[PDB]
Amino acid sequence: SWLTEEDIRRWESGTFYDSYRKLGAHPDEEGTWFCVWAPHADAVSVLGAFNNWDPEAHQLERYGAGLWAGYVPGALPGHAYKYRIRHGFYQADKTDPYAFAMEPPTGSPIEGLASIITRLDYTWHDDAWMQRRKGPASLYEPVSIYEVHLGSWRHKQPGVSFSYREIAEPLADYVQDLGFTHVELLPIMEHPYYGSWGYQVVGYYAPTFRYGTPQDLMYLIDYLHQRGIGVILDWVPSHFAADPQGLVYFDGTTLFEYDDPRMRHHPDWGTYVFDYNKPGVRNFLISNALFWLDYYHVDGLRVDAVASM
Amino acid sequence: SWLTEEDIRRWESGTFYDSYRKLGAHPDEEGTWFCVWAPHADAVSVLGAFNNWDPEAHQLERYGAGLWAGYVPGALPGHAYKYRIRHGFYQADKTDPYAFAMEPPTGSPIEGLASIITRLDYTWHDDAWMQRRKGPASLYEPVSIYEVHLGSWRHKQPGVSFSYREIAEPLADYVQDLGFTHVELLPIMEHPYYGSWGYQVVGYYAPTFRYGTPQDLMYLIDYLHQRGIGVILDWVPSHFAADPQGLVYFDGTTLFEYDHPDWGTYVFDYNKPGVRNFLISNALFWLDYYHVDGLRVDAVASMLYRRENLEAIDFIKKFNETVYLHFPEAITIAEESTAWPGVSAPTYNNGLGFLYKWNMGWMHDTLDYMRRDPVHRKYHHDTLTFSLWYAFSEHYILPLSHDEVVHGKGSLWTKMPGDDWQKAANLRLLYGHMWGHPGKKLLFMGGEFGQHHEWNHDTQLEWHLLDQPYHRGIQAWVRDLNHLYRTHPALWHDGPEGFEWIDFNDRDQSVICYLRKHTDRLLLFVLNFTPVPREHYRVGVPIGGPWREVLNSDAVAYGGSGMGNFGRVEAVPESWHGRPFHLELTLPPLAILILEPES
Amino acid sequence: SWLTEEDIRRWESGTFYDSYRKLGAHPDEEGTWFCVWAPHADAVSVLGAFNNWDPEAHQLERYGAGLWAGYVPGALPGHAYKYRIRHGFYQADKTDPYAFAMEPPTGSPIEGLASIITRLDYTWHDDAWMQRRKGPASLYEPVSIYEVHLGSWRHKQPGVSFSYREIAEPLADYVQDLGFTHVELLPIMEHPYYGSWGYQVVGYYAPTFRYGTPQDLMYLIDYLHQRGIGVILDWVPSHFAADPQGLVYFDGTTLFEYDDPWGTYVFDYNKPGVRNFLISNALFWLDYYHVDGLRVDAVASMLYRDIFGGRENLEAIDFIKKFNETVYLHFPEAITIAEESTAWPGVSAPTYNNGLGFLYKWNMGWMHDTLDYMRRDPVHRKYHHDTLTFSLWYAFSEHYILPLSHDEVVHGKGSLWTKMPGDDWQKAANLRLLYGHMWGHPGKKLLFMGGEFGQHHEWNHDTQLEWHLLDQPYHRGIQAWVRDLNHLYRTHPALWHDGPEGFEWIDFNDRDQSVICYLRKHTDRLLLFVLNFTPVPREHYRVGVPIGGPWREVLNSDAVAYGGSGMGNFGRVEAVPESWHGRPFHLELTLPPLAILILEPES
Repeated sequence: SWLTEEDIRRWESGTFYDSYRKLGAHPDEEGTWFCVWAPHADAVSVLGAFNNWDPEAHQLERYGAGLWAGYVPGALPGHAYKYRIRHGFYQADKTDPYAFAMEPPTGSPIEGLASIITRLDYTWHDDAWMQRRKGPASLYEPVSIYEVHLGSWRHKQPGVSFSYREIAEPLADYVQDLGFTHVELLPIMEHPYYGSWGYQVVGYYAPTFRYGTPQDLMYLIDYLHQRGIGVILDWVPSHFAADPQGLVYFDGTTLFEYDDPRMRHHPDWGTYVFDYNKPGVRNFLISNALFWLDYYHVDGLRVDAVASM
Repeated sequence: SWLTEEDIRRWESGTFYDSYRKLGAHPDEEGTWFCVWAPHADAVSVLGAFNNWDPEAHQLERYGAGLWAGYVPGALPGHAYKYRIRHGFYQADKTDPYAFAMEPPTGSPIEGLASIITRLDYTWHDDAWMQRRKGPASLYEPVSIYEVHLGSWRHKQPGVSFSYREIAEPLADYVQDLGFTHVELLPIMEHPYYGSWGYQVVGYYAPTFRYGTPQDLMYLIDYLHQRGIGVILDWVPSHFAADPQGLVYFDGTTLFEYDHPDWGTYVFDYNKPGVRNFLISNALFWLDYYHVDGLRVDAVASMLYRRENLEAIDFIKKFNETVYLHFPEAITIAEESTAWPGVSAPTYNNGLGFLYKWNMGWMHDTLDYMRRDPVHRKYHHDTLTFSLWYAFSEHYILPLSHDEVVHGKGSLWTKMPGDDWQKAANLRLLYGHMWGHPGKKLLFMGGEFGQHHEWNHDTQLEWHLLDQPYHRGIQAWVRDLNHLYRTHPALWHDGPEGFEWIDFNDRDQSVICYLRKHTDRLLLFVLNFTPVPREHYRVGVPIGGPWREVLNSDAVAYGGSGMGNFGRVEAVPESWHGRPFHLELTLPPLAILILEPES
Repeated sequence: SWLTEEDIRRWESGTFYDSYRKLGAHPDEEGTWFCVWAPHADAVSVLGAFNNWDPEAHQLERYGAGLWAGYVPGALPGHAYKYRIRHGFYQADKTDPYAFAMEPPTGSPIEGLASIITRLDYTWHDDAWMQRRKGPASLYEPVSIYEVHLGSWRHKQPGVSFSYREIAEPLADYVQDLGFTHVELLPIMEHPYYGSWGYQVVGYYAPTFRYGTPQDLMYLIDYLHQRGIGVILDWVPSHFAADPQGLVYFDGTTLFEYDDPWGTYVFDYNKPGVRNFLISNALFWLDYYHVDGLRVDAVASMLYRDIFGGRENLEAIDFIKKFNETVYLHFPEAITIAEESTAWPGVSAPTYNNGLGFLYKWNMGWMHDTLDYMRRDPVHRKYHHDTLTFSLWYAFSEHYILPLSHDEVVHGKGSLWTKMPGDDWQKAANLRLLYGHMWGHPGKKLLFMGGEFGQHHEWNHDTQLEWHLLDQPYHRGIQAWVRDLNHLYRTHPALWHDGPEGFEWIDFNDRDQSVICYLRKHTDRLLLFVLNFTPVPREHYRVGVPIGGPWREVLNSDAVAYGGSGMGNFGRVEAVPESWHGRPFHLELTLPPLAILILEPES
């Protein structure tokens, strides 16, 4: 089927560090595969325009390790979707944690972000950079980082930020003029509150809609590499965003958060800390680090508030 | 000699349509000339600071045709002035009917409104727009009117409106992004009671003080023109305000009054040539001194009757005849709530001579149909379909005015049935059908977000709703509809030839399919008036080949479910709806699909 | 039709100032529209790779008076194209006069230049600069212009110029550090001969290929604008290059040339079509390239020609007047500059006062006088004192830009440094003084590349400037002096107003010691200029002043930071309430050798 016996084995182990290969929404020209992890759910279904948002059209099937999978014919890229999970008496609509792009259907400044079927295909031209790129050896090389918030840096018009593409040439030109080696971008992962600056993350696998599509961001990184600039991403494994449809109480129970009531209390965040005991949480988080370095050719990851961890 | 002898001869004729050149107060650097019409006066005097408000200081001299005139040295612009007319035993102070500006001395319009001597000198920069205005030629061009009350539109702070100038850039900014073609302004002529919305008029020749000076208004129109937007002014020749110092009993007797049940004794006596000068000159005054592109006459039926009033009918006919003579590219629009024929027809064919008529019949049928639940719309299908029997009787403008969103009638949003999604869906569907239906488009402010509340003039529109999804989607839908309108000429021709039925007998499923045509171009409109998606719904079409989906109301960008054909629709050569080829489509819930052949 | 009946009506009227919108090659998704002006042509055809160079494949159809128009499917952006015009028995291949980009097929320009189908789409980020630019208001603002030849300025590799893009960041960094307000570019329009410097123009609507694509130049101007620098383009309406291929005898007969018998390369301003193309090109550069200014050279050659017996070419004078009127109507904040070497009155005057309508005129009289004065040796400067003082008499007849340009640093006239007399220290001192008086003298400022460090060598277009000279101290000091001059210029408004208002003489009668004192004043603010034009230091030299009290030394040419002896007045001088030079107070100062002193009352 969608999940091989090796795939369920690694997920139970906590070793599935490429899990995006199978989790989230994976488009096929005829239809899209859906795979979501919700072990304490009695029912899970995919909802979208592709089935008149009817919950009983496509109920994913329970496989092993609490993993759910299902195929939907007619689900196509750019279609919006949502998971409908039933926990006994109660049901709730939830977003995809492995969403590869999220978008407000509304267009509104304050809006729900909806997971959208996405194709991540992109042909890279940053050959020279990655073959000569140096990580740990940079200890003996000059590293000068220009830290950036993409929306705040420059405005194309009052109150309007630059696209991933539109910023590419201006930002690369500016950084070269001042001679910085890398740019550090404040978290670009999808976040509900623009005022959070990205530290409240809902879509860890999805670049934020505000600056464009995924390919726009891949292009931005590609362009910066050809210009000889490195891209360091801010990554937030310490805590996830509090949004009701998000990672909070995913299967109707604690999943990403600590099962224990007491060791949930936390001074920095609380309730919204990742339970690193769980192999599934370890899968989700460690795969995400590799996901960005792989699919987005990122040069570095910077973790904040490690003391909180 | 202040007045030409031709002027007095023209005044007696009722042919003085430039009468504002001589009547009222006209400033000179040394002093102001005063001219007022008061035939049954024994004397008329000007009172002001320039003579300690003394009635014997400056007594005008009576000229021909009850025209009084006099010169006052030291009477200056911005000064308040007043006429004292003596009718035998009694004398009274009156305002200038031809006043070009008024302001409240107390500070409150309801206490005192005072005529102020004004200079109308203004240098225009709207040269380019007026060399290209259309109007009579606009019958075959898109006319999309944004109806506006300036005080109610936007506020700088609670209870404080924008100046004429301050509004210019925001309204011009908003109207352009929307794609609207004109702004129709609820009456700007000076009025005492703000709650009147301006329909009780005291100063026909004066723009209201509330928003600034007269030039401030000319700048606003000048500005909008440069931005390519037209200005329609609501005009009230039917009745004047009941203000004792106003037009009522001006010379001590009936003068502007008849020597209507709606406004008895406030009706203009269209028999008198003096009344006819005052009214028609004022119409031209706005087209001349303020470059206004169009004038809208309300409650025309109140003039036509009392059974028909021929005084008024000849007046309306001469009004329209005069306007197009002096301004060949102006536009006059009429609202007439009876089935009076030939409102939009030329006087030479026994018409009233208007260019446009509000299709109030359509509005009633349309609103009544959509007030109904989709479950029940089955039983009222004819109310929807039959609008097209009466849709070409006149040159019409489809109308959704302020009169429909007041007095407990409910906002357009409030009128639509069901939960919020269906309410938003219904309004997006309603507008789609209105944009497809033959006739120009008029939407009153706030309808573009589908605002919850009835129009409350004492406040500013609920712009905060533009943050929420459902209302922002409707604003996007209206903008996009307006884009389709201007881009495609199939909608420009509201003639019988322009419209062809595709199917009208699906009563059970409450669907309508129709075609809107000009020559090569076709636009196909398919409407699902029930919250049920329809699949394998075939619709006959004239042409075979690839068809595109130009617009879908149910797009998620508008707040829709998102069921769609999304373009790439290929015609199948199987006869449907008595047509050679058919389209097999998905009908979204409470939505409109607009499709054209691919090119 | 490609051409509206209004489009033909305005071309015949000479009112088609948008003609670039319709003439030339205009790309469409499946094909390019072609439009040519050829009134005396019997046939016109478009030839290209898109038709195997077939003359009968796409013959143009006349759409109006002298205009030919036609569409070619399959001609796409980046294709090279050609016009084949038939004059009876003879036909010839021609370039597009309205070509938006040209490229040499041989690889060398001088052997051949060909038209390229081009799309001019560009996304700009200079909105903020656009609203900011003063334009006419600039007369009351500081205008410092750095004159540049893009190919000659810096080379990435020996003999290889910088691209439009490659130059952007170095030039922008360079221009800000020295404080110039605009860059004036020698004609970038496509030209066959590099040695012409661009002044023999074949492609008026095409930026030269030598530095890249059209969008590359658009990027450069955009880049400079974001950095707050304006771009003035050199424009050549006086004459056109001699190319058998381009412009000359377009129809096989005279077209841009005069029908009546740089002679024969002069534009016929009588023809409505000629003014159309010329004034549209002016608007074209301001429209599509956001150019801030246009500078017209050799204006006198236009004004004159050598019953009527009139040397003034009245055609051209109306073209110039209608040129200037049109620019400011469509671009109220543009800047137009003219160099006219005759004493034609009111070059800088508005048309409605019978002026030529330029905003600025080059003060070439000043440049000549000043330079002639400063080549003379200080021993002899006594005897030529009037040449220095007399410049002010004519300093106010026009809104003027003091100008030092390539024209004066070529053809055996010698570098500015080379021009100055004496040994190396004195040469640096003399050049520091020249710039000092030039910035103090009323009028806007223009300086050509290499003058800012005092380059030894004459400007060579085949070479890059001697930037290695920036290692020598005197050259670095001259660059710093100019930097400091522009900073004072930008900050002290007493220098912004070049009218008779802003200038007052303090003393002009010291002929033996060759010293001049003058004042620059806007409203309350005043700046004092004392100039020692002799290498002999002056001690206890008194200079009358209007205000008493402490006076500050704002700039000293002789400061060591500039490479000078370091003689000076140590910051504060106290004014003595004793009369001098008809003034209530006076400052008793020390005048350093060959140095300019700028002094301010203390605030």
